[PDB]
Amino acid sequence: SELNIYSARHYNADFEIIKKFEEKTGIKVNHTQAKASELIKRLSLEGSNSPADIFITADISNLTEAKNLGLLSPVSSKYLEEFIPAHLRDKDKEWFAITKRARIIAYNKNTNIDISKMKNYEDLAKAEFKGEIVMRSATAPYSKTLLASIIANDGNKEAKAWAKGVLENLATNPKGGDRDQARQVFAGEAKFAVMNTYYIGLLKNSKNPKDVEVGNSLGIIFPNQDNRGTHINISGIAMTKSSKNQDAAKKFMEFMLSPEIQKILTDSNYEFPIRNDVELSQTVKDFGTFKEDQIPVSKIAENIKEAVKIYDEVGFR
Ligand SMILES: [Fe+3]
Repeated sequence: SELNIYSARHYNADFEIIKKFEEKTGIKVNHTQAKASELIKRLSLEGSNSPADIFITADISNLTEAKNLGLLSPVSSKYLEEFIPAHLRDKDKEWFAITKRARIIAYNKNTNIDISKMKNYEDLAKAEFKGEIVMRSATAPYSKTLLASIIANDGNKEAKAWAKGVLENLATNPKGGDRDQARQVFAGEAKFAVMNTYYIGLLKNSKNPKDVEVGNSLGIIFPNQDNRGTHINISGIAMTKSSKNQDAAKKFMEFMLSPEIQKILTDSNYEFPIRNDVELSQTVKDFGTFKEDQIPVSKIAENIKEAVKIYDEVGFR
């Protein structure tokens, strides 16, 4: 009858998906969108009394934070286990990926720009790029999880040095999110933006012609192709321990991995599907092929607390 979703996703495509669920099942969805940090705090304070049934994020670490705050409940679904690879879901069955996305370095391909020395995440922190980089706030999930991945791969001293150098190199204080950083590259205010791949698709296919202009100017560097490969993060989903509509919650989680919905996620939101039998949308194919970091996303997320402290220490936020 009702299903209460707390979502840190921030996409128009989700509205269509939810309508399709309502149409299919007759269940009314109450959709609450806010920042992940706000939702996790809210879930903690509301506790067992929360009306929430579902927590959706655009980030692995937010799911693990929620798990480790005792806020989620395990789901044993043959459907989810068949179609989500084990490396993309919790061993303890409390969180499950619905998409993949890659955090890349974007440049203005309508300029002559030498990208030969901007090859790895490490390079963003190099003195030669002072004043040439833009990135959103350190408090953003994408930023926290990227730094956590650097800790996991290269250690906490490289992480701190990276964070410090990135801060020093920013063309501007962080101003809005990925699409705003992309506009700064379009406008020539910075040479390189740290951003997720799907935003390039959203922009290029936008019904707002100004978004199309921005998206059309972007080239992609997939970082670290000569070594470990590019940072992958997930959007994902969990049932809350507070859930009183558990059947609906499980139905919704399975619906997010259904063929039609995985196709919408790539066709309409330009993300990578989790299912291995869903063709990429043509825009996403145009991003190109690339090497992905093989690290389990769960292992990245083990470093989230320290990532927060490092960004705080070097002077973000
Ligand atoms: Fe996003």
